[PDB]
Amino acid sequence: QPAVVHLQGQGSAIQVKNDLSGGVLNDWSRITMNPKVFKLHPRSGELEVLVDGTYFIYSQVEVYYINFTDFASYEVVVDEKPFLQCTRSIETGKTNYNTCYTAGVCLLKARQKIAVKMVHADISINMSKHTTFFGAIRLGEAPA
Amino acid sequence: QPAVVHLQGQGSAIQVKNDLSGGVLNDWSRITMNPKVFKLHPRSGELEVLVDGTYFIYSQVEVYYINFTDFASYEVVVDEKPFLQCTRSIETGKTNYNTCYTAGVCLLKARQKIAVKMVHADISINMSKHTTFFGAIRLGEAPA
Amino acid sequence: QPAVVHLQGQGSAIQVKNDLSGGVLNDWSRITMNPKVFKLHPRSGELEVLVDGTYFIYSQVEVYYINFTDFASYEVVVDEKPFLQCTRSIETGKTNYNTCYTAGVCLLKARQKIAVKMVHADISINMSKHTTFFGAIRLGEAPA
Repeated sequence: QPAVVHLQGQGSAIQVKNDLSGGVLNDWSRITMNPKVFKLHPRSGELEVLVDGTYFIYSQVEVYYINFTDFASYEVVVDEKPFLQCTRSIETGKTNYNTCYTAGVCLLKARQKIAVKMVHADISINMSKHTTFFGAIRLGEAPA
Repeated sequence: QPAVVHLQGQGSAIQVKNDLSGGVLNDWSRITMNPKVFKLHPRSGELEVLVDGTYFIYSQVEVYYINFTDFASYEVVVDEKPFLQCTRSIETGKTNYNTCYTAGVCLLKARQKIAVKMVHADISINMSKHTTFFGAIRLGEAPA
Repeated sequence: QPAVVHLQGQGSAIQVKNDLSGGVLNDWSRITMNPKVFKLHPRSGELEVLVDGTYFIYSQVEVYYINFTDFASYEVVVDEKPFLQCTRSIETGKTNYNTCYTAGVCLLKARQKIAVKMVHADISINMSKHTTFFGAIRLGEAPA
């Protein structure tokens, strides 16, 4: 029954201000991704669901440097509307590796799109397949 | 089959010492809440389960200021007894936004009550819609 | 009929370099564990899945002290191969209580073994019941 996706970070570091259009993480390896339910659009990094349902959504992003903000943040967005937000305060002036995890449950319709959108700042991300990832579980049907 | 709830903050900044009673968070907005399985008590901030089951419980609290103690903390308590505990270090004297997430699975009986309880410290929290939340998934029936 | 396990930390403080073999946490307390899906090997600290299936795995580790290196990290490993990694950067000098949570979904074959592996460093962990725990949900069957 339950279909899943666990997207892993791939490629080198992402320097958010230069390397992301509007902050959407967009280099995802699709190891496990059940295609009956989940479609990754690689260019945009948007994770589309192909079926109505109850979905548990989760993400983790590893930040390793902040230039002059003391604040790394990202939103888990659904059709561009914020659903979850993760914030961490990290001192600048030194390498400070921190994984930033959030998660939660919602109802989705078919063709809705989830993304992990960084808040635009002078931030550096480590795109290691183990510290940065983005996943979901179709738990079952949505009520009605 | 699985039934779910996701409660979100709805108000401004809460000063844990002066704005809550015994640390319990209570201004929850029901975005989604299956009424056959979950009941919110808006006054006590308790989330009641109406049927036995295997429950995944999660919570995220955005702490943005601390004073006279460098240790922000909360417990996810079941019938006043701690189940999960989240702790984080944040610098005093300046506003540092930090979301503090935890989650875990347990078996519950009907009428048991879940709540998020801040540590008694001079803590300020941002009860924002996206950064402070409280939720639960009835995965299914509980063993025996 | 969902099968779950939630392991809790049992003893007092733990010094990583001195108290563990290759960083693996093994003082786990079994509360609710399905003894047809999960088997705890208390000695190695491995949680073995006895059946194929789709598993959501989670973990939380309370770090409080780090010496000489400013870096606390741990991996959730499957068959000694990394799956999830969780990092938090704290000041090397002093006490700083921090829960370090990560989680994600995967597909597992019967007899595969999960464990929490700390990085080899002078890290102090608080193995407290409510701040340090290790869990798994068999969501259902695996594809195939």
